[PDB]
Amino acid sequence: TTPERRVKEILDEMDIVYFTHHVVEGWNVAFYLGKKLAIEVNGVYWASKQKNVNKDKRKLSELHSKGYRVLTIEDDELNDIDKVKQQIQKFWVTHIS
Amino acid sequence: STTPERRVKEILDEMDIVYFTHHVVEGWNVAFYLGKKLAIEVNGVYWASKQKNVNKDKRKLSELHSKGYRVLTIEDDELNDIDKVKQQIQKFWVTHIS
Repeated sequence: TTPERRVKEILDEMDIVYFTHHVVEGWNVAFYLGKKLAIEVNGVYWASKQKNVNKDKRKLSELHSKGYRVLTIEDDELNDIDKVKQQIQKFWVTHIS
Repeated sequence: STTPERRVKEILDEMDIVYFTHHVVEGWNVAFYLGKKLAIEVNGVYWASKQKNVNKDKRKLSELHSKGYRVLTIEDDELNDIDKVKQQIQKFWVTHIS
């Protein structure tokens, strides 16, 4: 139904464990996979989305500066799950291994 | 800047309400399960990845109800007026949990 729900289902299929809506360095991420690996879900727009480019930008720069690798999945990309699974795959394999 | 589910979570945290996230009750997946057969769902008119299938929503609610479950559905757009969603959740909680 929701982007997060869809990402969760992919993670379960790949048998990947995670903390949901987990706080890291004062920031919120959709899924935390450990070893400073996080997945975020975003999109150009949704009804209750309050735009803030500077905040979103700062968030990534701080996390990255602290050793975090963040994979941001766009809600549109979900209509092509085969590509999303690929992004999650590469992300997990190249960073956890 | 935050997903609808994230925004609902923050509300629950503020009200000091505990939950299972993306929980499955009677074969149906809910965004937040609060126990005592209480759940909160997050939906909306339509978004980027949403596939319209009301025949699964009309079924979900009707079946859960007969099993004793009570589901509060929050539309993504409702979050723009956060106070309205807080009072819904507050009343929902007090109603079935008193």
